[PDB]
Amino acid sequence: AEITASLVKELRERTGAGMMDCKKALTEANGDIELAIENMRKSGAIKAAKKAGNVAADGVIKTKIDGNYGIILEVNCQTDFVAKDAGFQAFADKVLDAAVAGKITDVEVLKAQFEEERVALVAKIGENINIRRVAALEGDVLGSYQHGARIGVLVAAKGADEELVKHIAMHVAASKPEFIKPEDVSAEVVEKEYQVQLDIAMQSGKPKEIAEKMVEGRMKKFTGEVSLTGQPFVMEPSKTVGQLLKEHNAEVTGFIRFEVGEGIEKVETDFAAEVAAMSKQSHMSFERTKPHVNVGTIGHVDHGKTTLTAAITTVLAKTYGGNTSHVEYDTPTRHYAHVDCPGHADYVKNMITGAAQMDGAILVVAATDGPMPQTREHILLGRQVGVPYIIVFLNKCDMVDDEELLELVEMEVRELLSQYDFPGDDTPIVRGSALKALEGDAEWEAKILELAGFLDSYIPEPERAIDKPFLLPIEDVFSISGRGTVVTGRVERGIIKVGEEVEIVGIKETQKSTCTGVEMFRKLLDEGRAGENVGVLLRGIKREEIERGQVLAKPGTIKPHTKFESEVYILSKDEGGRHTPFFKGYRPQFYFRTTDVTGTIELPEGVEMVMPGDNIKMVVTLIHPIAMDDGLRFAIREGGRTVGAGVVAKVLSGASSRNSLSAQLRRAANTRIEVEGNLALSIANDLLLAYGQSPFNSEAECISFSPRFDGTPDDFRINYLKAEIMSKYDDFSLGIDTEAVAWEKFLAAEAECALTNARLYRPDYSEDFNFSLGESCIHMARRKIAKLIGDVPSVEGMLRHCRFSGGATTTNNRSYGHPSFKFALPQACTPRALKYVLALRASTHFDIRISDISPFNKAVTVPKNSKTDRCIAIEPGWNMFFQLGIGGILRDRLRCWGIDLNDQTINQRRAHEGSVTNNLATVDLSAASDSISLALCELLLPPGWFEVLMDLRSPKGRLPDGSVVTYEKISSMGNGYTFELESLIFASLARSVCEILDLDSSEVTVYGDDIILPSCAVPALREVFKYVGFTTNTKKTFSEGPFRESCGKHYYSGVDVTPFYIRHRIVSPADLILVLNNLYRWATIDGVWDPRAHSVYLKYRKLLPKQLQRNTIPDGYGDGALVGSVLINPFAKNRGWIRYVPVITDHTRDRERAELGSYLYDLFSRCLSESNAIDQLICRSNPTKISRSTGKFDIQYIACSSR
RNA sequence: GGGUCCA
RNA sequence: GUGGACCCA
Ligand SMILES: [Ca+2]
Ligand SMILES: [Ca+2]
Repeated sequence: AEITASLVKELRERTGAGMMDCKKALTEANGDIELAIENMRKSGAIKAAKKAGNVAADGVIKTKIDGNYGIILEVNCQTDFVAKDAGFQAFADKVLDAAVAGKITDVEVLKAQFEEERVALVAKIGENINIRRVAALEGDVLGSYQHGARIGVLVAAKGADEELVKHIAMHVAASKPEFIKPEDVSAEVVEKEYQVQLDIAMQSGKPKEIAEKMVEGRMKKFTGEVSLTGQPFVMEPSKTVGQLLKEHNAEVTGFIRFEVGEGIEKVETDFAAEVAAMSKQSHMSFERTKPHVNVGTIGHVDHGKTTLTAAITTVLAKTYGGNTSHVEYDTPTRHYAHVDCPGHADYVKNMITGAAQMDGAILVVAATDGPMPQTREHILLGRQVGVPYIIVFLNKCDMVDDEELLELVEMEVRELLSQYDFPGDDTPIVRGSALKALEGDAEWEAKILELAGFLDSYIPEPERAIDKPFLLPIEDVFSISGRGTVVTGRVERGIIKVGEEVEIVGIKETQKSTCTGVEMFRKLLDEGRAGENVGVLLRGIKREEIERGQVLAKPGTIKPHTKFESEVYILSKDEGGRHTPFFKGYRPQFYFRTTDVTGTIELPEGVEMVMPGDNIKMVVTLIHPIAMDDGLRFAIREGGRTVGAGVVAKVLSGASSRNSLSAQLRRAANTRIEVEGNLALSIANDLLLAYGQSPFNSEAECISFSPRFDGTPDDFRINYLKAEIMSKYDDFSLGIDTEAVAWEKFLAAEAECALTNARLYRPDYSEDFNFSLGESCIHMARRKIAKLIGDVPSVEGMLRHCRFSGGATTTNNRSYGHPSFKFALPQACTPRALKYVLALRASTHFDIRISDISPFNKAVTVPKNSKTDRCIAIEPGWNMFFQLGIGGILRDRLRCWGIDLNDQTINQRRAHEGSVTNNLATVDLSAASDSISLALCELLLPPGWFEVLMDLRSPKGRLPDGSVVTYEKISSMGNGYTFELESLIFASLARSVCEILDLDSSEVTVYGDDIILPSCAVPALREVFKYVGFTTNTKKTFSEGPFRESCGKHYYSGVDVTPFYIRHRIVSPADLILVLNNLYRWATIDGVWDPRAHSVYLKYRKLLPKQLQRNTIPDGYGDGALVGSVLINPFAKNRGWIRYVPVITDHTRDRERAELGSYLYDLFSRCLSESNAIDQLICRSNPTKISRSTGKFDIQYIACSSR
């Protein structure tokens, strides 16, 4: 100690200056009050001056209204908590009134008039707070809306009332328009932007006034959008602001909007990789049951809470044991996850979103400065969110030469807490240092441990899920013949023993029952423990008195509620939520555990618009009861999509349309478009004409046209469309053609596998002279395969990958194709495969019944081209259960050769690269699946594998033609693994071609028989393929064009030239709407038409029912409606702030489901899943329902979004 | 149930 | 109307 401390808190409470910054300045005035302060005044600017080194990208915005002179101010700081402070408001409420009266529209004027208080402030706070900008709006009737404090707008109108300026101020806050009229545009900005585009599209070789009308149309919609005028009114997006305005009378001279910290770089901040770099700079010189406790550090930005967080880890490592960005560490007794609370809003989001709640906070203030004036906003954050327990660490105590002075800081931080109803008298407060503790100084290393001591004692052990009252969200209800009623779900809390009493509460009059049983797919047990996906048996309750969403809990544990208060976070745009604010009416659906449910909300006191990105307390009244108590998380669901998330805060008490319009559309949908002859052919031909190309003159050409592989990308795109568009059309009369050609083709693939099964058995040329590229490739192939695949199929994979999913089996048919029909009806099963079925049966109590026991499968003919059908095979369904088994273990393995079979997307970018680069080729094989002979599979696969594969295979075929085949091919499509098997066989083969050439095997990528690989291999690969069976289609394999195709995408020199197809005769408005959308998609570039096609589109649009010509949807919403603008759509019944648009569905009649098969299918899936801002967790998978498709259409209303 | 998609 | 992807109702 040096100077008396008692009258230092006097020197301080008069300023707000830091303790030690206030004591060492009283140690140079001899104990002089009014002098010690003056040393500080003229020294506090040496502080605020070394503040330019702190980015100030947070802050607030303000607006004042003097009859009709208005001013908008944006002074920013660098933290959430400061901008919502007591004193920071005071400075900007002040500096906003120096703008009103003394009308200032220069920024430098007040940035100096105040330049004192600004520095006398930061000394008080400690964050770089500069006034950032100001400007005023000169106009007649002007209004100003402010959205919280984050954003403020300024509107100067003319002829509009008290509402009309608020409202168009509210749109401005939402839609941030750069200009006011579609004409307020730098002739240059739109002169460069027209000349930048007028080449772009001329590049592809579009003709002048085509690229021109196209360019122009774009920079029409461009300026339309950025300009207030041509922006859909946000409170009625049917009409623009242009129309909103004029329609009334008025006109706005102009507007202003600032948003806090706009265009402020703000270099990013991590945490884990942040601490690890404070740790490492000094980090050099069984019992899994332990509870998991989340904590968060929350203090002043530079009271070094990043330093205290490091020590907690280097010193808890140096002692005891060993979502995104969150350091964790261990105690002998507990396991801790440590978050940082660097923003108030930001944290609240992560509390609601669920992506990091808190079991105890820890407040980090430095004794050098004591509590910061904004420290109340920290304790406040905790109070609001309700972090139950707050511990305090006093940092940098070494740097204090009087202990009496610490007793004085504690006193402060101890009272501040209790002002916010935190136990501030009995609240643990440690004195220590973080820097020192890193330096290896145990005198201070102890205080870190001490802190850890308090996490282990003060913060209470969070009640293990297992220990709370029983509760299982009902997912689906079955009526099982002689097992009564049964529900399936994941028991979320507690435990249920057989025999116990349960309530089924939720949507109707909370009912009760008693538990008859508990069972999984394998084990049937007598208790369901938390976290387990089970099925619960009930008695004395028909399965029609239970719905999904309902729960099932220990009686009185939980109760059905309708009205509650909450806090929700609304998903921003860039997180795929709304992109349009809502207001008073909002009427979304609330997803609870397992089902949506509708409700109205009521914004709190004084809000009236909400945007994507805002947290918000709101009050929610549901359509009907859900079982709920405080803490229950529920997502906000806007027909299909999640737009918001939110948690129940307090459970309160308990308090458009068009039928003969859907009727009109329904009637039309079911109408039948009708014309003379080949409507499809006609569209194709008029299209060719509209692009300047000789139309087809006979149906014979449509499927016999050869494209030219040169020409600008535009002379080609059409040529290619011309060649491919009609190719797949099943309706061509002109053909001596049949599906007998499909069989003949089938019969050849066999003659093929014949030769190659013999060829591949006889590698004894004569002597040892000559060597075959073929022979060696299968030799290299073999080894790669075996090192990748393994000895033989694990069971770990085998069982976790076997499933039913599909359609027709040998004993089921398309109608009974759904997996639950494979569980209900006994399934055939080849002899060789019987053991696996038994093995399955041997590991489950449920009857696994095998019907027939034959080696036979059914070959059939699905329509395809108009020149050939497709041959397929329907496998014995118990075979197919396991074929999908291994097919999925293969798919999974195949990912280490970087082949990823659920993403033809990677196989189609390389499609496109190879098309500019000309180094990758794309290969096409003809009948692939039909050519993979047994000989080949054996030679390449482990014998281990080649057996399971032999087992699971169907070996003989039975045809429609009554007869029989013994398969030469190891397998054909239809089989549950034939597709990965080709992938594997093909990839391996190709990589071995690569290795033989010093080529990089990384360059082989494969999907089915869509092979991509370095262009120089192709001739080797070709020669290999010829040898081992496969027959390579030169016409469609491209190792040198400007053109490559792969996985449905086609490219010419980087330009997308993928066409569209008219497969069937066009006859429904449904059918035609389709073609018109494929035409639309193929000739639009961001809603802007190529003139030449827009013509042919427009023409044919007229063939549809009037109502249906104007009923339009956005893209990515299917083909139940013409894609166009959904704001022009006159049927777009907006309803509760969310646009519902009607679309044509395929009308279906509901059908009886197989309760047991549906129920096994249910349990077998929960099994399957166990042995194998992001918040989708709150969204399960659907109850099995069945429906026969009828030939009629229906109209379904669905939810859409403006863009 | 719908559409692309490799067979 | 088998088998796979993927967006969609
Ligand atoms: Ca092919
Ligand atoms: Ca291909």
